[PDB]
Amino acid sequence: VWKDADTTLFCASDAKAYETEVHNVWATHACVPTDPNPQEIHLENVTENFNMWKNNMVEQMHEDIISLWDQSLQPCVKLTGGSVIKQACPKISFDPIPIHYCTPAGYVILKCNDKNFNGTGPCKNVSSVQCTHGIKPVVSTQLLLNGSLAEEEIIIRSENLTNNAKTIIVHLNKSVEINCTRPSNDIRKAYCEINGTKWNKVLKQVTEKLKEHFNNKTIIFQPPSGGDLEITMHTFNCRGEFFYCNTTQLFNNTCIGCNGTITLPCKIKQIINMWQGTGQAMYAPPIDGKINCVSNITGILLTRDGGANNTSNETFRPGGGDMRDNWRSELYKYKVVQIE
Ligand SMILES: CN1CCN(C(=O)N2CCC[C@H](C(=O)Nc3ccc(Cl)c(F)c3)C2)CC1
Ligand SMILES: *[C@@H]1O[C@H](CO)[C@@H](O)[C@H](O)[C@H]1NC(C)=O
Ligand SMILES: *[C@@H]1O[C@H](CO)[C@@H](O)[C@H](O)[C@H]1NC(C)=O
Ligand SMILES: *[C@@H]1O[C@H](CO)[C@@H](O)[C@H](O)[C@H]1NC(C)=O
Ligand SMILES: *[C@@H]1O[C@H](CO)[C@@H](O)[C@H](O)[C@H]1NC(C)=O
Ligand SMILES: *[C@@H]1O[C@H](CO)[C@@H](O)[C@H](O)[C@H]1NC(C)=O
Ligand SMILES: *[C@@H]1O[C@H](CO)[C@@H](O)[C@H](O)[C@H]1NC(C)=O
Ligand SMILES: *[C@@H]1O[C@H](CO)[C@@H](O)[C@H](O)[C@H]1NC(C)=O
Ligand SMILES: *[C@@H]1O[C@H](CO)[C@@H](O)[C@H](O)[C@H]1NC(C)=O
Ligand SMILES: *[C@@H]1O[C@H](CO)[C@@H](O)[C@H](O)[C@H]1NC(C)=O
Ligand SMILES: *[C@@H]1O[C@H](CO)[C@@H](O)[C@H](O)[C@H]1NC(C)=O
Ligand SMILES: *[C@@H]1O[C@H](CO)[C@@H](O)[C@H](O)[C@H]1NC(C)=O
Ligand SMILES: *[C@@H]1O[C@H](CO)[C@@H](O)[C@H](O)[C@H]1NC(C)=O
Ligand SMILES: [Cl-]
Ligand SMILES: [Cl-]
Ligand SMILES: [Cl-]
Repeated sequence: VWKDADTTLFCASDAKAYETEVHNVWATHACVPTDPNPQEIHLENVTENFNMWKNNMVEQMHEDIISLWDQSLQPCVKLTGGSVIKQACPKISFDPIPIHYCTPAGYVILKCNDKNFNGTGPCKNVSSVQCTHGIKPVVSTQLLLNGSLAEEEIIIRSENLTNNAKTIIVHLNKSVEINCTRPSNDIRKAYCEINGTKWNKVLKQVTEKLKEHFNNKTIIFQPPSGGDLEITMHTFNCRGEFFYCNTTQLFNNTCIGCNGTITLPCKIKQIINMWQGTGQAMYAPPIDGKINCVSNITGILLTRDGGANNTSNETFRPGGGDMRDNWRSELYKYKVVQIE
């Protein structure tokens, strides 16, 4: 017996001692070691309701990642609303590791094992756990990288598909590799390579799944309509450097003579509109040498256009900005309950 409840969670890592990587340091002092014997209990003939868009676990992970970045990626200057906070900005080692989220004594986490679960409503194959799985806290926009995959069909996640202000999260069932490099000695010029055949097959599957959700209206893809740069381009952190990569060849190279390698131009930016809170951070120029990260695109952040009620189309643009949807894309299958 149990009921929905919220409590202070704790985290669990496989952080290594002596390793200077920032996630390792943070998790070494802020998390416990992984449960070496983690036990799950299937609950026979139990249906439990979940809401991924209203889940306090999301906000707690968010607060954790804010604190991590606050202690690790210190910008040279931070213009944080009139304030000019100055400090050192040594180049650090940066590579996210999996974090587990665990309930204290008296509470438990319920986890949905429905292979079709969209994050909202009833779940029929429920199990009980003490900790989530290892979730890498990957900050990104437009594309979710290095996450899990849907176990069968592509899942569409939204708090309300008919409300165009509510973000759509696409959960892919087959990752697509994005391979990004800034070559060794424009020091801020970089680029990302993606397989065109794989990308366009995945995007065609995505449009047809979307067609299932919008009475077979024609699904159109377009790039963002205004933003700060962090939203209009695919923005991520690779080895401590902030990459901004133009993706109109992803959402506007129709191919729905193009089955080859897509190259997206990129810039490493020093001034950044932060995601942790409104304000500006200025870091230092990129490190010397080859800067490379090979990531899996495992989900997409989308926003549907409004005012197409009286049209036969629905146009979607890549989105992002609020990283709680990033954590939501992995925490969707979890919810905390107080055990009575
Ligand atoms: C709610 N809360 C308020 C303040 N916020 C904001 O004002 N934003 C507007 C400008 C862009 C912001 C962003 O996403 N920055 C970013 C920076 C680095 C990386 Cl690697 C990245 F992937 C993304 C979103 C955040 C949301
Ligand atoms: C429900 O999910 C659990 C967890 O993996 C597993 O036993 C199986 O996939 C499902 N059980 C049944 C009886 O289908
Ligand atoms: C990328 O995807 C492949 C296949 O889906 C998977 O085996 C691999 O673990 C993924 N890479 C990372 C870094 O998660
Ligand atoms: C992914 O899901 C789609 C459904 O939209 C399905 O047609 C496709 O076969 C799936 N791909 C894989 C690799 O399972
Ligand atoms: C998710 O599934 C529930 C129950 O099947 C349904 O009510 C809800 O509309 C679905 N959400 C989406 C976005 O498809
Ligand atoms: C979803 O959005 C539509 C459009 O604004 C609204 O009519 C509907 O009430 C919303 N659903 C819920 C559950 O609030
Ligand atoms: C990624 O891109 C670089 C530069 O084109 C290339 O050397 C490398 O082989 C590519 N693939 C991987 C897996 O790094
Ligand atoms: C992209 O994936 C397809 C299979 O979907 C494969 O035939 C092709 O070789 C891949 N691209 C490259 C550059 O190898
Ligand atoms: C969508 O189109 C398919 C064609 O494969 C058709 O069978 C189905 O009835 C249509 N459904 C809606 C909701 O438009
Ligand atoms: C991305 O590149 C295209 C040219 O291919 C350009 O029209 C567009 O303005 C670029 N995006 C941004 C945000 O500048
Ligand atoms: C892509 O959309 C942009 C608007 O951001 C526009 O500049 C361009 O014409 C479109 N691409 C193609 C290939 O038409
Ligand atoms: C994604 O995971 C790979 C494998 O560990 C890593 O090399 C890459 O840097 C990661 N990408 C990001 C953006 O963290
Ligand atoms: C568009 O239609 C949906 C329901 O089909 C409704 O909830 C929404 O308010 C409408 N928007 C406008 C601007 O008429
Ligand atoms: Cl423990
Ligand atoms: Cl404890
Ligand atoms: Cl933007």
